[PDB]
Amino acid sequence: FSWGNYINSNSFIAAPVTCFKHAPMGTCWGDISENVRVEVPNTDCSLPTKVFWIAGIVKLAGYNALLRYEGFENDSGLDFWCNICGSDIHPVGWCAASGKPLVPPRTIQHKYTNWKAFLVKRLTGAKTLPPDFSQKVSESMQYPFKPCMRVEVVDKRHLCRTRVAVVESVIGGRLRLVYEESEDRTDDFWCHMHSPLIHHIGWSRSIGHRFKRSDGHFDTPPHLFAKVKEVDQSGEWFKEGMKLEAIDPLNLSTICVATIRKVLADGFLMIGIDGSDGSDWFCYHATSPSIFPVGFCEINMIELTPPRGYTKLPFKWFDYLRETGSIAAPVKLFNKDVPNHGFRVGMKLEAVDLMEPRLICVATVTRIIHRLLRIHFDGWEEEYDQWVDCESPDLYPVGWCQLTGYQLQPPAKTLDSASAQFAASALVT
Ligand code: NA
Repeated sequence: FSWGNYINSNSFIAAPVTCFKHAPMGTCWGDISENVRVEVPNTDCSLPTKVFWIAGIVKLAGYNALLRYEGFENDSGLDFWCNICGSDIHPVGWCAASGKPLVPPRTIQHKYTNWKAFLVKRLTGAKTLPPDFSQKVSESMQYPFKPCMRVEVVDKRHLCRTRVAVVESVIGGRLRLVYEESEDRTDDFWCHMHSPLIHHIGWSRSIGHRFKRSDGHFDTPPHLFAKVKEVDQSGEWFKEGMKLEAIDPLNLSTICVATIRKVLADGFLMIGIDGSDGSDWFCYHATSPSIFPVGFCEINMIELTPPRGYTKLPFKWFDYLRETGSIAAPVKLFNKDVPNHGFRVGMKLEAVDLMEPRLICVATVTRIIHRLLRIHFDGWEEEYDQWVDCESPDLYPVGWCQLTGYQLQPPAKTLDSASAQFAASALVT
């Protein structure tokens, strides 16, 4: 499987890197656009040694760039895909700086006679990578989470409690965790290091969350954990028994009828899916975009999943509130920003399968409802589509798996004339 070929064959569009709050280089992507010029190996050569040429970005698909050698003009016949963050991608001037040769592609070697004048007139006023781009890329893939670090995380077999887990490995900022005293040896849980699921040692005791009573393993420094958003300070709050709609943490395809079962400290809530010990309950922060007011699904034309075993169907909230003698959580408690992240229906990305989070897959955004993206797994049925927040750390740009070395599941300031002249000095015909 090749993202470039899939995108070129189908005329697909990819979500830009800047759409992704948590993506490597998200906040250094201003320099990257169509017509940026780079120095890259010239594969259109039969020379003993590796040589380079200039190429321009024809198309960007996340981290992946479709490049055209300079001097091909409109001739797309040798257009090639690369990861723009790859180590063979250099700013213009890198050859002259490094004593490497710029050699015309063989295909166009007689198309121009004065190669130095050609390069000067093409490179003068061009956009290239910043000189530290390479270093920003290397820094974007140093993660402060390390093997042997301990965290608190939900027990996937008993959502109502946490237990301690250890980092086994870190790939692209994703943690492979094993539970301490696990039922098996290894590989129990995958999440992003900025997942809201993981907490400092002491978190559960501190907020009132149930926990399983408890090499070289050490407590993750508390400062490494994602900040929790502050709640509305008015003095009106969630109460036990209030009704709402929530994403089922065991079925990310469904939004369900739900109940506030316990108010914890620091804005955390134990929530139950109605009709399904207290063993079932799962913790959402009050600022979670995975919870919604009564009537959210109906107003936004989303299927609501009714309580397991409830027989007055199709489900009507007015009747269920009266039958159960309960009230809706006030709509004001769920007000939040909808960032302008620039996702559009049809855009391609790499998505975590949240029902099997080890898998990162070829995926499409197929619906947008404020913050909420409907994520489709290309080649699978729509029934397996998942509800995912637009700022989720489980969504990646096209090319993220290639950048970080994670396995991808396939579908089922311009240069001045002195800079141009400097760059062109590396020319060997
Ligand atoms: Na395992």
